[PDB]
Amino acid sequence: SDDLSFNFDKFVPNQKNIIFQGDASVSTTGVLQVTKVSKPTTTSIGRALYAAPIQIWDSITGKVASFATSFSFVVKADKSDGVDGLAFFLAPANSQIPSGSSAGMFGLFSSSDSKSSNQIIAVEFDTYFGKAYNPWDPDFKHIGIDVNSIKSIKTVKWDWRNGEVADVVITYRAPTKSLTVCLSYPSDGTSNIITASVDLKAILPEWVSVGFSGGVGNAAEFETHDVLSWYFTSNL
Amino acid sequence: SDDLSFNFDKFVPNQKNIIFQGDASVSTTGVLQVTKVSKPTTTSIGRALYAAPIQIWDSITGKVASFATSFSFVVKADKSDGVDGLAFFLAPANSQIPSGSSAGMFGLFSSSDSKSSNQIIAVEFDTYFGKAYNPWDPDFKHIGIDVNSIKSIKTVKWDWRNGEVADVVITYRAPTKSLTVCLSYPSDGTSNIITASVDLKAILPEWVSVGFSGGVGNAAEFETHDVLSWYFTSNL
Amino acid sequence: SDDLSFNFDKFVPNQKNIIFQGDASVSTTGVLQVTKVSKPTTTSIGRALYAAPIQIWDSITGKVASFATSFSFVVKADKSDGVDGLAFFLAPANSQIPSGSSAGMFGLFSSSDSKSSNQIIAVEFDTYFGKAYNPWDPDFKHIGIDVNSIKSIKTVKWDWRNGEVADVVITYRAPTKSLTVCLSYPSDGTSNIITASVDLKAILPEWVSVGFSGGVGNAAEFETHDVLSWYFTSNL
Amino acid sequence: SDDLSFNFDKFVPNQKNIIFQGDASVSTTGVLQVTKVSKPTTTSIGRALYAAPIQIWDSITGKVASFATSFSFVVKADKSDGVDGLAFFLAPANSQIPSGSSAGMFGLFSSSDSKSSNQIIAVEFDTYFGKAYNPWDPDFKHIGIDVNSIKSIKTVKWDWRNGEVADVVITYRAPTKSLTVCLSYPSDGTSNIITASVDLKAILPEWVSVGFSGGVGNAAEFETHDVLSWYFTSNL
Ligand SMILES: CC(=O)N[C@@H]1[C@@H](O)[C@H](O[C@@H]2O[C@H](CO)[C@@H](O)[C@H](O)[C@H]2NC(C)=O)[C@@H](CO)O[C@H]1O
Ligand SMILES: CC(=O)N[C@@H]1[C@@H](O)[C@H](O[C@@H]2O[C@H](CO)[C@@H](O)[C@H](O)[C@H]2NC(C)=O)[C@@H](CO)O[C@H]1O
Ligand SMILES: CC(=O)N[C@@H]1[C@@H](O)[C@H](O[C@H]2O[C@H](CO)[C@@H](O)[C@H](O)[C@H]2NC(C)=O)[C@@H](CO)O[C@H]1O
Ligand SMILES: CC(=O)N[C@@H]1[C@@H](O)[C@H](O[C@H]2O[C@H](CO)[C@@H](O)[C@H](O)[C@H]2NC(C)=O)[C@@H](CO)O[C@H]1O
Ligand SMILES: *[C@@H]1O[C@H](CO)[C@@H](O)[C@H](O)[C@H]1NC(C)=O
Ligand SMILES: *[C@@H]1O[C@H](CO)[C@@H](O)[C@H](O)[C@H]1NC(C)=O
Ligand SMILES: [Ca+2]
Ligand SMILES: [Ca+2]
Ligand SMILES: [Ca+2]
Ligand SMILES: [Ca+2]
Ligand SMILES: [Mn+2]
Ligand SMILES: [Mn+2]
Ligand SMILES: [Mn+2]
Ligand SMILES: [Mn+2]
Repeated sequence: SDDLSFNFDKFVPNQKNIIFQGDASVSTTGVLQVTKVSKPTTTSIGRALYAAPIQIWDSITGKVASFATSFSFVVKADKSDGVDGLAFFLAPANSQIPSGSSAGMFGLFSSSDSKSSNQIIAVEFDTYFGKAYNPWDPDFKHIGIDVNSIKSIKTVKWDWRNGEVADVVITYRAPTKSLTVCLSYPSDGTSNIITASVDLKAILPEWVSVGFSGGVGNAAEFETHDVLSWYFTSNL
Repeated sequence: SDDLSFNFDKFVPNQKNIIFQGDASVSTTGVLQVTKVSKPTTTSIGRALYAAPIQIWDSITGKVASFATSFSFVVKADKSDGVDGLAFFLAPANSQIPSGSSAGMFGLFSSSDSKSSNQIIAVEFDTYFGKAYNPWDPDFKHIGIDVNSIKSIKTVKWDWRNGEVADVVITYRAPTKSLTVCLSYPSDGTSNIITASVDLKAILPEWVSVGFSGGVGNAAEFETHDVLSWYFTSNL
Repeated sequence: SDDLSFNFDKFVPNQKNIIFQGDASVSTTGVLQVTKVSKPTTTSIGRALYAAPIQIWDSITGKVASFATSFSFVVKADKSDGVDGLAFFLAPANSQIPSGSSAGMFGLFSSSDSKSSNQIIAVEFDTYFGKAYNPWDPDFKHIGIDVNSIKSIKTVKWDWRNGEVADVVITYRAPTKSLTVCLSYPSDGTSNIITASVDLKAILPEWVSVGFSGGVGNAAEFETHDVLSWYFTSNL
Repeated sequence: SDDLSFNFDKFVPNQKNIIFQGDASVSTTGVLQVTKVSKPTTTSIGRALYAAPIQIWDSITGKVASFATSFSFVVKADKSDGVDGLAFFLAPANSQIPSGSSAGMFGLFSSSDSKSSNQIIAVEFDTYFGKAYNPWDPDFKHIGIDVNSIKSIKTVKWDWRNGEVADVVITYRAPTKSLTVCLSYPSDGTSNIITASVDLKAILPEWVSVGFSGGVGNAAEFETHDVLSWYFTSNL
């Protein structure tokens, strides 16, 4: 079998194999709310990571791991629009929420620069793209591949369906250094896709930590960032 | 673990766990050529299926299986255009090539009707769409979900890259009856996607056979239909 | 993931991915009776194999596969003693029941010789050891590793529990060429174990077929040979 | 797939997904030495656990997980005899080495009582059985199932082979509450086995931590406690 493999059909409150950072928590209905869901609605940032670090590449052998993750999430806005987005990410083992972060940086970045020191690769599901506060984002809700910077290296228009459940399948094929995000809404057949080339060895350290993150930088334009299920498998 | 799961990193000549029908064969370089690759180029039809049938649904319990398959293929044309296409499919256990078939029907259909008797669900990678011989096809190279008929129930434009390797990931989520085709070319980031609702129970019998098929209805506009690797997992 | 992997929690009547030979069949309660269970009791021989052949070793690369199988069975005798036994085995792809076989040879051997041509490796659960008809067997009910001959190369006393369910775990570690049979009765903690060195490459052809077999050479001393569940995984 | 599954073909020095307690460490040759290997030989105690906790049972649903673990170890003594032993165990999530422990208690127990508070289930590979310091142990080197107490609830004679590699397969079948230890030495076919009934729900809390432990209570009778590989899979 492969190096690592784990499935979560549902989450349980205060799960021991998940590290909660920020407002991230799991409701009694079994859903992981990376973003605080409360009345009244409050400004929030949260991240949830699998407790054990993953060896993503080996310095001794030069081998890079190929992984695949599948998960289902929901983003429900009270209004027609919402903020700020959700993100699946790989960061250095036991990464802490960068000091002075913000909802628009999904708790992954301290600023809008492209510093190789960040050592972060993430797939963002950006719901907010306004240029007043997010000048880097394009003119629409998007799915983006982020490498060491919140300014995605490649994006694609996200046909977001308010309150609808999305099935995401992300694959990473080490041999060809390609990353493929595969999103689809089973309710109405709406689906989006994006692929990009990335060399993990050249960006992340050997041992990383995987998980999700998100934010809400304005309680006025509230929306949830609930992940329902999560499958992950990696292999060197 | 799941009911069934098999991986083929490469194929071997005259593989014992694969049923070859038509011109389907595997070259000494380890690639499954569902379509005959010869000099001079000849009209051809072929299908390759995994030897053991799969229980796709249970009449006793009403449960429907959820499956996922991943594979990589190449379609190389001598000219700029080619024929006829490739297809991944589920057919009744040990299905034979329908009598009087043709390249445009990928060896899966006897005619252009929508007969529930065909009991075939397939994902086509149609390279030929000319209305003179394929009146059902749209005005472009496409990826299509076929249900009991060669006239796809839903299609999407296929941004085919001649000679380039494509990575396909198809998923079937029984609970939501949705099928998602996820194609991408690692070489240039080009990717396509399609989702559709289908109830396997309502179309195929309990025991099916899975595999690939394709054809070339005109030696003049030759192209290969080579599948390089195949991963398959099913579960009730 | 690995080359092959399949799980059967229960069997269904006339399962399509299992090849039935002899009196082998599956009752409506979901159990695979390799031996005929009828009133009145009749002399019988049966074998059940997984439909697809398995590549156990590669001539091109010299690599040998490591496999592991787990299953649960029951052997119920009307009297205190019973015949003839059960066997898990690896034989050439799509092997037929040897002409002129007998219950004591579990439908795997034509005679009592050690012919390398048999190309059979099997784990027997011998219930009958009488020297009048089975001169090769030791003085007790045994578990035996059979290589090209019904005269086991190594045996161990089997503490058979009439009607009780046995959990067997067999492992094959290619690197060290060792085979380990691990049997245990959850009801009363009774357990037996045996290990032996065997080189698959030196005995079986590249493509084999796996399954079970058994017999009853005397309806007077009847017993069942029912296998309840089966897990199998192989990898090159 | 199952809830959790991880394979370690070899260990790397200062592995990030393993928690080292005591003298436990991993040499540059890639082997996990739970016991300190130094010149001169020194008194030692160590434990290594997988970083993420495992949900072994669910209070919400009453379901108990079934697990299986496979590993290979070596115990090499300079003399003909050695101390003290090795142990595979399940303890409360992130358990610390009990205060005032000793080599004979493999770093799992504070005393020789049977306190349900210990919440520990372990499989011991006891090399030392002298009654002067280990009055609970039987008159031979043994494999034992320990439940909340170092006084095994069931043991079996261990035919230890000095310096030889042992392949262990432990299985836990929740439905029948049975635990089966399956040990074998591929070098000379020597093998041992033990089964016992245990209800995890009645002993451990929902979230446990798994790993190995061992000790050496006398530098004079030194031996290694090296684990070479580890496979683990659990499922609710
Ligand atoms: C050069 C030429 O015009 N060749 C003709 C073929 O195109 C034509 O057959 C059809 O080829 C199509 C494209 O490959 C297929 O979609 C179609 O299935 C196939 N038709 C059949 C019956 O095989 C044939 C037949 O009219 O004539 C050739 O001359
Ligand atoms: C050579 C000698 O007699 N050394 C003594 C130790 O044997 C003895 O300690 C005990 O060693 C046993 C065997 O390794 C262990 O089972 C036992 O746990 C351990 N006892 C403790 C408290 O560590 C020690 C202690 O009496 O004295 C040494 O002199
Ligand atoms: C109603 C309103 O204008 N609220 C302001 C809020 O938008 C604004 O900034 C934040 O909100 C956007 C969208 O959610 C995020 O992309 C930004 O990250 C976030 N900025 C920061 C620093 O959190 C704040 C701050 O200017 O002011 C609110 O009044
Ligand atoms: C009651 C009795 O003596 N029946 C005889 C039967 O035992 C005997 O042989 C067979 O039975 C043994 C035990 O089941 C098997 O191990 C042998 O394989 C099997 N022999 C053959 C050729 O099937 C038969 C044949 O001598 O005679 C019965 O009368
Ligand atoms: C179409 O295929 C089916 C199955 O082989 C066959 O019964 C039918 O007659 C075929 N049509 C023609 C025209 O042969
Ligand atoms: C035994 O271990 C427990 C847990 O560390 C501790 O509370 C207890 O006091 C220990 N016994 C002694 C004598 O220290
Ligand atoms: Ca944004
Ligand atoms: Ca066409
Ligand atoms: Ca016999
Ligand atoms: Ca001891
Ligand atoms: Mn963005
Ligand atoms: Mn078409
Ligand atoms: Mn025998
Ligand atoms: Mn002991």
